[PDB]
Amino acid sequence: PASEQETLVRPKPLLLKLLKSVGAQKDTYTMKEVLFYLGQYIMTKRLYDEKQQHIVYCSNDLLGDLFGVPSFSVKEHRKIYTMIYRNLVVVN
Ligand SMILES: COc1ccc(C2=N[C@@H](c3ccc(Cl)cc3)[C@@H](c3ccc(Cl)cc3)N2C(=O)N2CCNC(=O)C2)c(OC(C)C)c1
Ligand SMILES: [Cl-]
Repeated sequence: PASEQETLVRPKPLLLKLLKSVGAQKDTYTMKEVLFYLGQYIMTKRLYDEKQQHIVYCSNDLLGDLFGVPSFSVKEHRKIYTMIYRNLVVVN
């Protein structure tokens, strides 16, 4: 592959369940794809605050079970990446 910065990942089963609900089923995804799909899952389910759309409340949604937090701001990039990595493996 041309892009040295790309990340290929294999989601854990429950992350795969989430991704399949919003997107295509694949063996391997890229990290940028996973980020995009997670955001669109949030949009599709309206997990954000309508009057503060950069805040997400996900407790007891599948997303909250995966991330292990009840809520987060989309500005919290370290948190979002680290939680995502806790839900997949990077491909060798
Ligand atoms: C002012 O309101 C905003 C501002 C930015 C984001 C956002 N920001 C993008 C983003 C966030 C964090 C990282 Cl680490 C990377 C990208 C991306 C995203 C990706 C993954 C997750 Cl878990 C959540 C959001 N993401 C989005 O998914 N957005 C923005 C672009 N188009 C959309 O339809 C939704 C946003 O997300 C909602 C889904 C809550 C809302
Ligand atoms: Cl994105």
